[PDB]
Amino acid sequence: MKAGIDEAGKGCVIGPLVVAGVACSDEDRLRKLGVKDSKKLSQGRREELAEEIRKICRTEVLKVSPENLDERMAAKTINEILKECYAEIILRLKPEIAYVDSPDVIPERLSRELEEITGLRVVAEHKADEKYPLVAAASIIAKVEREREIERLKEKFGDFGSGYASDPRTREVLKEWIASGRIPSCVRMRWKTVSNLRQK
Repeated sequence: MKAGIDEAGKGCVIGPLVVAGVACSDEDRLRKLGVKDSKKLSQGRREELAEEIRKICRTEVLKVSPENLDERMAAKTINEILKECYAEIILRLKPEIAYVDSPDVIPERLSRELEEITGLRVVAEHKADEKYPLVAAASIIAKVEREREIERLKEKFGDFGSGYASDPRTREVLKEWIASGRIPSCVRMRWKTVSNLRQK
């Protein structure tokens, strides 16, 4: 079959990196679920859509915790760590051709390095979920998995916002946490935002 791979949370300061792959025997059946315009859906509707996808397609999810992200980022960039996860998922699914989202606008390099690593056919593109149903589906699975984790974390540490440096709420909560000198484990320490916040 063919497969789509994508991720959720690459740019967050809080929470895990989630990478998912989706492989379907009936791509038309996948399209009927409306994966193409899944972006307008709510967290609840998207979660239901994720379940429908798992019912008709093989799915593989990989999660990297903040702790592990911090460990690996000493020797690698986040994008390379992503490529690592991508190849792992592609190797689980062993598809005929794998379509993957490219962090960089220019995809050629990632495609090469991935084909080199996997020894499989790989087509990468920036914002691939907006061009390939399989990728749109993989994107949905990753987001839902990420959100489930985020919600789990909020029950424990309170509402820290979305987890991205954008959210005013996230930055505010992030500042007090650092100030207290007792930062929750879900915060990515090797993240620029955090570094800068601590430096001052």
